[PDB]
Amino acid sequence: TGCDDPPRFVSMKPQGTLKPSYSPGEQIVYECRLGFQPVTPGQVLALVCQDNNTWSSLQEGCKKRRCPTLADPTNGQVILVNGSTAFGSEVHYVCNNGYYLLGTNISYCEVSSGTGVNWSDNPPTCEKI
Amino acid sequence: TGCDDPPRFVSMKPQGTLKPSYSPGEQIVYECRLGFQPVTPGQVLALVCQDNNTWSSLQEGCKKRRCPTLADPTNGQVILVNGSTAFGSEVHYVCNNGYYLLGTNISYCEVSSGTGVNWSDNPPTCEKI
Ligand SMILES: *[C@@H]1O[C@H](CO)[C@@H](O[C@@H]2O[C@H](CO)[C@@H](O[C@@H]3O[C@H](CO)[C@@H](O)[C@H](O)[C@@H]3O)[C@H](O)[C@H]2NC(C)=O)[C@H](O)[C@H]1NC(C)=O
Ligand SMILES: *[C@@H]1O[C@H](CO)[C@@H](O[C@@H]2O[C@H](CO)[C@@H](O)[C@H](O)[C@H]2NC(C)=O)[C@H](O)[C@H]1NC(C)=O
Ligand SMILES: *[C@@H]1O[C@H](CO)[C@@H](O[C@@H]2O[C@H](CO)[C@@H](O)[C@H](O)[C@H]2NC(C)=O)[C@H](O)[C@H]1NC(C)=O
Ligand SMILES: *[C@@H]1O[C@H](CO)[C@@H](O)[C@H](O)[C@H]1NC(C)=O
Ligand SMILES: [Cl-]
Ligand SMILES: [Cl-]
Repeated sequence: TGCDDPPRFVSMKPQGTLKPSYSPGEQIVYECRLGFQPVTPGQVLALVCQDNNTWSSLQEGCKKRRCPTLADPTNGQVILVNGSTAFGSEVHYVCNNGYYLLGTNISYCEVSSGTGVNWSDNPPTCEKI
Repeated sequence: TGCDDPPRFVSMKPQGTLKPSYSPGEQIVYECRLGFQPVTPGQVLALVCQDNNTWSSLQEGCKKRRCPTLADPTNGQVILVNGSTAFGSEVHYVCNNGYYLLGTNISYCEVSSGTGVNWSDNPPTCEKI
């Protein structure tokens, strides 16, 4: 009879398109989601439909990427409102009294190319008034 | 003779309605599309039919707005399937085993007001079974 629905993972997704049923011996190859990277590069991540008609056990193979850390602009400050620079986080820029924020005040950690995250915007500056 | 077809832009559209033909000296003012915002606010964006009957050079002036970042619901997870919270992306909500999803499982980053994007739905929760 075989294996039906593959489990959903935190950090991975099926590499290709899933079919309705799987028979013993067939495998689904997984790959990191957007914004995640391999825990151990080169490691092949796969589920196998087994003879006892179960899905085999697959350890989570990927981890959330991080954007580069960010310095305070001169005469102002960057706030890691989400507690980190992990993918899917944002940062808030503010300026000190007497200064005016020139540029973007919120920046987002996003996928830049297939491999890599980056901040959506450059840092602003704090200009004197 | 004059200038005929103004180029269509990635991030901008003409502010008003276009006429069949333009003469040298006339200008078409551009504005951000729905779901975009100025790259450098204040900067006036316009094409001008020049005297050499060409359209002037206009850099792309706007950039895709972003929706606010999203936290994983307790006992579950939000998946930025498109790699960002940019206008016109979606996120998927999933719950851990033992938990069911109470609410909407897909949220879309949409235009909310003239200036503004927001998610189409509030986050669901994950409740025990
Ligand atoms: C954001 O990511 C979502 C999820 O991956 C994208 O939507 C998905 O788009 C794929 C195509 O890339 C759709 O696949 C299609 O499946 C149908 C049958 O399901 C098939 O007839 C087609 O030939 C095609 O293979 C998929 O259904 C769709 N999934 C969902 C949940 O909407 C979306 O395109 C991405 N958005 C942006 C802005 O990049
Ligand atoms: C289905 O068969 C597989 C064997 O291919 C079982 O996996 C093994 O299970 C034992 C006991 O749980 C472990 O000590 C081994 O390390 C497992 N091997 C592998 C490769 O995973 C699996 O438990 C079986 N499942 C059911 C429901 O019968
Ligand atoms: C990162 O932190 C921001 C700021 O606290 C979170 O965005 C706020 O979320 C609250 C609800 O928790 C909303 O009421 C606000 O509208 C959001 N603020 C802004 C400026 O949009 C965001 O959810 C957090 N992101 C992650 C990934 O945890
Ligand atoms: C047209 O004239 C402008 C100067 O107003 C010049 O910058 C542009 O390169 C010219 N282009 C052509 C095709 O003649
Ligand atoms: Cl810091
Ligand atoms: Cl996240």
